[PDB]
Amino acid sequence: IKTLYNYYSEGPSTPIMPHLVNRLRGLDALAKIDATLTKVDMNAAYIFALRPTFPYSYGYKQRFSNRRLTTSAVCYARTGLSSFLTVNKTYTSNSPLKGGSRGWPIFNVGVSPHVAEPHMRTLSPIGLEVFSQNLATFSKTLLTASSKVFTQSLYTADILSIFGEVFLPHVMQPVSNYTPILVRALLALIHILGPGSGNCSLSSSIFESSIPQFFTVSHSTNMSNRTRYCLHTWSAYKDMFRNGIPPQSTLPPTLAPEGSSARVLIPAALVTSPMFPWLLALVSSGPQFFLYSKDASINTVDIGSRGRITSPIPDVANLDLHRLWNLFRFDGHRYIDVVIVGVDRDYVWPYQNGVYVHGGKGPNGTDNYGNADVHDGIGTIFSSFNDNVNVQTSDLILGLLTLWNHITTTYATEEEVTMAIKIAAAFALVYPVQPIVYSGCPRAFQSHTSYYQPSSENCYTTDTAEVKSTWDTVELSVQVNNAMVLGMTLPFGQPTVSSAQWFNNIDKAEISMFKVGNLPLQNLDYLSLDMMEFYAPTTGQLYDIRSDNLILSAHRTVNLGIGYTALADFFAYLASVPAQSFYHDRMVTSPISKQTYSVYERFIERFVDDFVGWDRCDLFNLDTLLAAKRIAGVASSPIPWHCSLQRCPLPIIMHYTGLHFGQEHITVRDVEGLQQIVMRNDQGKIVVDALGTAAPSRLAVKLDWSRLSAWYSDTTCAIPLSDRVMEIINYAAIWDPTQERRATGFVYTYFSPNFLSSFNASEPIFNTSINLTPPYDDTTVIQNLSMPQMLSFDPYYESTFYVVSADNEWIPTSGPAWKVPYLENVVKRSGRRLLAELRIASNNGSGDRTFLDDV
Amino acid sequence: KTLYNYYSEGPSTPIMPHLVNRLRGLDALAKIDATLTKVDMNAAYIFALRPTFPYSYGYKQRFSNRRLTTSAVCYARTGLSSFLTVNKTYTSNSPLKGGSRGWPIFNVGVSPHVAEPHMRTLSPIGLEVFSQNLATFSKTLLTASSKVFTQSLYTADILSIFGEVFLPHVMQPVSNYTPILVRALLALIHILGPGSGNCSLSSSIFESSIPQFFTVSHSTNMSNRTRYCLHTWSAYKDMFRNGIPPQSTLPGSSARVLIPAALVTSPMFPWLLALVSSGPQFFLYSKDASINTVDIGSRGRITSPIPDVANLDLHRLWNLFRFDGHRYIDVVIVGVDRDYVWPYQNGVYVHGGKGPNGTDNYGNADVHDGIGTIFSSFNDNVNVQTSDLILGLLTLWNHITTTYATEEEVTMAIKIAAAFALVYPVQPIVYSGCPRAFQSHTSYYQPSSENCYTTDTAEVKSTWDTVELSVQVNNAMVLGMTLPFGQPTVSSAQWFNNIDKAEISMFKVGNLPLQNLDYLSLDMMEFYAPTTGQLYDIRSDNLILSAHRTVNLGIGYTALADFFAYLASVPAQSFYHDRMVTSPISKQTYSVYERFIERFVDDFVGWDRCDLFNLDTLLAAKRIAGVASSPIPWHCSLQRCPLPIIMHYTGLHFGQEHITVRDVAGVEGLQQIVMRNDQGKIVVDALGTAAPSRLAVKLDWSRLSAWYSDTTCAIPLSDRVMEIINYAAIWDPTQERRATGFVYTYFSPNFLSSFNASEPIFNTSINLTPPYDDTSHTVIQNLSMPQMLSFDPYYESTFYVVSADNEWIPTSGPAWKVPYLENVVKRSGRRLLAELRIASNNGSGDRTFLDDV
Repeated sequence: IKTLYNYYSEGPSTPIMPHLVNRLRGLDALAKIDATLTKVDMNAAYIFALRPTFPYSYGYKQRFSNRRLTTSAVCYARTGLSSFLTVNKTYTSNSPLKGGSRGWPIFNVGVSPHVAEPHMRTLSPIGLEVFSQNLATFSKTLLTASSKVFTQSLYTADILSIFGEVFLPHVMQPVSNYTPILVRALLALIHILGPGSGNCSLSSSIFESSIPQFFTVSHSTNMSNRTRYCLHTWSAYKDMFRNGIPPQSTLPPTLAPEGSSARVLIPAALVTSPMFPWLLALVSSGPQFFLYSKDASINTVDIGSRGRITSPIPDVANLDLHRLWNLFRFDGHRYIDVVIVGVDRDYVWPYQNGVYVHGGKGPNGTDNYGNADVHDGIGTIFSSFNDNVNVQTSDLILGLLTLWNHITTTYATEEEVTMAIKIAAAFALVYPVQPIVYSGCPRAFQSHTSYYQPSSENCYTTDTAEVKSTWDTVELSVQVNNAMVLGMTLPFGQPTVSSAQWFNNIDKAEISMFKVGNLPLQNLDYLSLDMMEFYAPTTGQLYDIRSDNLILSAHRTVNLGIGYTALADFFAYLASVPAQSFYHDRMVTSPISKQTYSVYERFIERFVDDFVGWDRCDLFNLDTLLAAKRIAGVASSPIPWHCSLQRCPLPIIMHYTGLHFGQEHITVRDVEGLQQIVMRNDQGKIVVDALGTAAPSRLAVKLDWSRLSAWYSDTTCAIPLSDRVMEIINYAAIWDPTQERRATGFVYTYFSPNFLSSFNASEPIFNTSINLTPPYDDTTVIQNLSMPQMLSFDPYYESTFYVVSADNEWIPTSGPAWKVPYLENVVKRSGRRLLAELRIASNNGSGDRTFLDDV
Repeated sequence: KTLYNYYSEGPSTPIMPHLVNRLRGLDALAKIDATLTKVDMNAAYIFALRPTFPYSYGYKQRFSNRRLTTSAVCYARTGLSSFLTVNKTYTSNSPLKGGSRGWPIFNVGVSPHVAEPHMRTLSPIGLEVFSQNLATFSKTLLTASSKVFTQSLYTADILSIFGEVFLPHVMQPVSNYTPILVRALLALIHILGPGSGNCSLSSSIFESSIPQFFTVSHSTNMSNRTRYCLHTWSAYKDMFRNGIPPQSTLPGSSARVLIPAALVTSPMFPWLLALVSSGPQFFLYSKDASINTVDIGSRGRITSPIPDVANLDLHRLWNLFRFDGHRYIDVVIVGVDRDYVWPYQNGVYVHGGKGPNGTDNYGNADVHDGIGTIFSSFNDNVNVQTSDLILGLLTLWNHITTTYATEEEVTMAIKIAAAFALVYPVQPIVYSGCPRAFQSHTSYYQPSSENCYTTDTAEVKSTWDTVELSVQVNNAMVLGMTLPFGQPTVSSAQWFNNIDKAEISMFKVGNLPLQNLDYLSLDMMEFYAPTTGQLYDIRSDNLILSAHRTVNLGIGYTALADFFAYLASVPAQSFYHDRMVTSPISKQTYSVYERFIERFVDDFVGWDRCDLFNLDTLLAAKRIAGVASSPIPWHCSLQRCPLPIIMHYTGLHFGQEHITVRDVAGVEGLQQIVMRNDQGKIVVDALGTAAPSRLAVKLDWSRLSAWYSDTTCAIPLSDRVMEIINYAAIWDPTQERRATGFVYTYFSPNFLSSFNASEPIFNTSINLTPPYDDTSHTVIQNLSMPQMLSFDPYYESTFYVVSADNEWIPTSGPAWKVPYLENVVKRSGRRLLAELRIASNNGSGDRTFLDDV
């Protein structure tokens, strides 16, 4: 019903969570009906689904402008790493590379103790007859559905015996649930293709030109979450349970799934389906193999601060492009008995040569193989997943596209798909460490500060064609590499303490006992029973084109993940959670990190229960936050803790929350909100004597959300590019009476000039011909999308600080006297407009203002 | 309404709605009687692409017994019909008379906006597939419904192969065809050439008529070619697993078109591969420029072919544009055998068709670079008659409009194509200088001229034409050419000394939406029901009538753009080569010109403004190296169409009723202008009148007309002294030296001699010299817009029209030759002849007997 115009028109209400949850629900409903996913080209629908763009119009104002020509244009934010660039496995030489990490994080996911609640189902005509067999004394009239017309089918009497023997609970209580496998499918697709903005390294300059078309499969025993597979025919599998119960028996049915010792019944006609290898995955533990880009030279690109696109990044030779598939670890079933039904004693395993099914064809012409060999990993079978296998993107996703097409149409309901989308949105994206730039303090307060010099943190760029921003002063050493590797976050802000490292000729992984989350297991009994047509199908359709296709679903989960990130950033600027509380040294710099985590988890736990509907501890935990280690020789930058956990720019946060930061909140004219701040020294001489305005309290913002809009554009200044001196320092400072040295500056989480140059294109494609130059460029500002300073510098203590004038001739209530940014969301992507800001002199005569004043 | 109603009404205070409604009404009056296209192709071309705009003019003086012109009739035309350059084999470095050393390339990119597709109804096969995939099945491995599970979901065992391929479009039947109609209109207009017949930088070279023979040419460096891959349906199916993907892959294969074998042999097919590709894959020239080019003298003498025409090439406007379309196209051809022979080029083998040496089932899918490799009608050196090169375009337009398209798409295509329809040269401007009495109060004292270039030597050249076409001057004049909305170019091409080179910049002049070939394949494979009967406009199914509509719309666009530039006070020097180096005021004027254009485009065209007009090419000027700007004040507005066309499209009135006689008795309406020196001595103390402000013109539109009567003088031909300078000057308080003269835009005596013909045909027998009048032999004409009412785009100040010696009182009215104009309704003789042939004496038989419908 509602549209983007209605959402952009309205702002926050005093109950935020009842407002934010409803807004996110409406945004998801809008994401459902958006087209542009079926008729469009293949690698344009994929790029629109997985790399959504958020339009916005920037602009800044000045005090005394005389014929100032500005450009009103539209940019497109986008955030999230689409892949990860590391050094290749055969580098050696122990030398830094321009954008090549020595290792990558591993967001390991455990097994949930909670079980997804199954919903009712109805039996097939054959299933109802099994129910009659189990419910009544035997009679020949009970056998009503079985037949022998079709040979070796799912409708004879031996299938009836199977159903009555190993699936009695499901005959008595027909029930199923499919959200775990759907979650794993969504995560697999998203991680293989890569969501986000196209940035594919720890440096904000290297991007990914487009979605890759060719992958390579790599095997690594040391750092693979592999699971064991056994292959049997139904006859041999049943025969192995005759002379007692062997150890690790999968014979008894399962109602609450347990990690190890699972089994699945696979009909012979469905083994050959391309969906079978992906169905054995998405329920097993992963990743059993690593997926790389075939070529990192024709896919990775470099973006300059001014918008110059250089295709071959300096060190293409010694770099690998890991997909997000390799940055995630999932725990599923560790041992699976694949039992094939409707198969004689010469089956022959179709996929991998040298693999023999127990009870099938033997090695050399023999029949009824008598060995139940256990295969470690899904790569030992399913020849498509062997080592060094080059696959096209269509020949790898197709089976997935098949699997999702069947379950969502024949096996699962819409509620399961919605729950799967909501759960998978929690692990959808990976964000790099948050960079910040402290502006310093005015020279007037040089003697009243502990943080005088400007500084920067986590500001890393690798482009060398254009001018490098002075804020970016990060050199990729081993210690800095590890410190930033321990700094990536998930949509809810959870870090990871598990890492991997593959170089020289050695692969080594450190997986901690603490996990970033947990996922439910898929009950393989439901899968097996559905796959033998024991349950009645939910729908008679054949295609999911008109209802919840894989690409639209994945687009929905990516949208929900970006919404989770934006709302988490908003909650960070609701509980006064500093950015530095999520760095590598978060556990030793200050003991207030736990206090901040308390309020942050209070916000998150209320959001998850009100919107997601799943157990909160499975999606967010403090286990990885509290298990920080700190590298060693990495020192914290001298920056006060005054900025929140901003991971996505301000326009995305305003889109997902309704925050308004237009030019109506910038004061130009003027009754007494001012206060004179007086300070004397030991000689009794006044040394400050400056006007100031009190920063608003969170209660005041709660009762009036325009106070937060006015707080922005009062402490916000455009970030300079060539010099480390801001135009806000010359006029204003932060005065905190409770501090020993009461003056400070502004922290301003800072993305990049290259990153924002990547925002110019409406679609995340950058090869050579895309024009990333700023619109109507004339002449040194890096754009401010940073969220205002926190209204409180303590998670629990409420105290009032001030914005204090620094020169003499600036009155803080007369409006800011620098380059003051303003933002808008904008639905319709318009073109560049050359506007002029002038003085009003009562003789202002322009043709447009004279003749185009009708409307 | 008629032209008599529009010529009797003027502009109103709400001026954008007035102008837009007037333009819509004038569009409603563009009828060329399509029956004519079946009897007189050449007359239809002339009437469609070269509108006439008849007008009446006269001069009026006050105290002379001399008899001057009073009610003469002329016919005003705008635009370049073709371009004249040096030939590819020209080796020498000496300049040639009228031959440029390179032409601009108005490069157009791909619009990010996609034209919105409207609903379509499925054909019985499409409806079968739709009701098929919508049916409820029960999977079960016994039957084939289970094949979507046991086999990939892109299976063709439940649907057909075509149903599987077109499943997404069967689920959502939509289509849109304006991207191809825009290119068809542009192709026709650029091949034939619209406008006045002027075909060079010089205003004396003209095209004799619309050309009848073209020559193709190939250039590896300059052509914007695309790659084609030809297959058969059976061979195209076997490339993939067993069926072809619903969405085409990345690598050519960027686009795919399905053509039944019965439609390949149609003449529309080569023009269908074009108009969706990127162009121009080949260049078009006039066959022999020695017979289609004439030189027009000052008095009207049409001479022998161009003095150095043996070293010149007559480029068509086709060569002056660059479009970005699909770069890779798969031509599939469905319903053909394994012995299929490509019927358009020898040596071209279709994949799965006939092989090289009489073989069958050709196994290679060869990639052909450029539409010139296939379609031997577009080969390197091919002489093509006009009719058989335009027949394919006509058939394509008729078929698409009457089968696949709707009226809204055709109208949108016309309006979009009108923006790229015409090419204009640099604006020439004169400067009268200043009266001698103000010699010590001026910075621009000497009279001068800019971009005034003529090459005829048969008659006497006007004193205002002083341009010597050197290399730097050639480059500066080339970089001043503009589109109807005023967009110049920074790209160029040069084919000299057998060396061809194109400089294409990243800043385009505009964008056009891409054409979705999936809709094309669906319509041509009869999966959509044809849209027959959804064309309520009788001119939308021809092409020539449609092209006439877009040509008229483009002339209206440029007239309204000039009028907006006057309204927004945009100097004519903001569109030269040195627009960015001279003074930042150019961008300040752009900041209002953009608002005017954006309002007009958002109120009339309905398309995105950024596709039709940006400031990108304006803001990327190069200024050349050694061309110095003439000492002329920036008092002349941007103008490319003469005054009569401007007042035709806008409704302005400039008759003789606005000239005052007024024996002066009192002091009403006069001001005293004083300049005192350091010691307090008065040095000027002159009489003056206050120039009207734009606010007063908004509340009273007649004030502008009287303004035109107060500052306009007829331009002399053989002397650089304008009689207005003998009586009056401009006093600008915001100038350091406040005294200044008058500028005006000056076209040429030859360009106005070309206006003496009712139709743009000049070979030898046309008499362009006006007999019994002889006034034009000394005074040329003044077809310029009046002086700009403001010399500052942002702040309004009052300047004055001041007297030179106080003998002449400004209130008493002008003492010089005052021109007056009027729009007249006057059809041409050939137009009336065609009307008689197609309406009065039309027998036919399909209208006498097939009239019951």
